[PDB]
Formats: sequence, structure tokens, C-alpha cells
Amino acid sequence: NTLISVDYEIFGKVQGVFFRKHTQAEGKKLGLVGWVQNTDRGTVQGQLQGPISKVRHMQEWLETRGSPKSHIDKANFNNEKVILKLDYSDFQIVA
Repeated sequence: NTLISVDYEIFGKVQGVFFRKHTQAEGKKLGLVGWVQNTDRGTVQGQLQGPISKVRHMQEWLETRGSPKSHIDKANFNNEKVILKLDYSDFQIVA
């Protein structure tokens, strides 16, 4: 009953706009676990883990919406993989 993990990195106007707060909220709403963090190249990165359909909904959110004041240029997804079990028990803002 298939769980996946995927890494993400979001490019655009994504800092100074409460991106991490909104990402955590949306991930939790979708029953996802993982994490979100700001990077030193100005992007937002993290991992998403959960059922495929929920992860995919979140991937879409990360492509077009993000936080209200944000302007997303590109969401890069990497290392999509099936997992035996969740590696996380919550969705953390790493900060």
C-alpha cells in the first residue's frame, strides 16, 4: 500500500513570504510528513513522504501556489522513491 518519498527544491520569490509556514500547513492538511527549510541559495527545500496521490497534490501546490505573497519559478523534484515506511512522524519547519 504504496508510500513514496520525494525531495523538492522551490525556486522563485520564496523567502520573506512565510513559505515554510504555508508549506507545513498544507503538508499536514494532506496527511504528509517530511520537512521544509530555507537554503543558502534562496530556495526552499525539503522532503515529502506519504501515499502517492497525497504527495502528488502537494507537488502541484508547490508548483503553482505556495504562500500567498510567493512567486514560484520552478519546483525541482528529485529522488522520488518507494519507501517501506515513513521516516518522519510529523512535518517539521527546520529553522
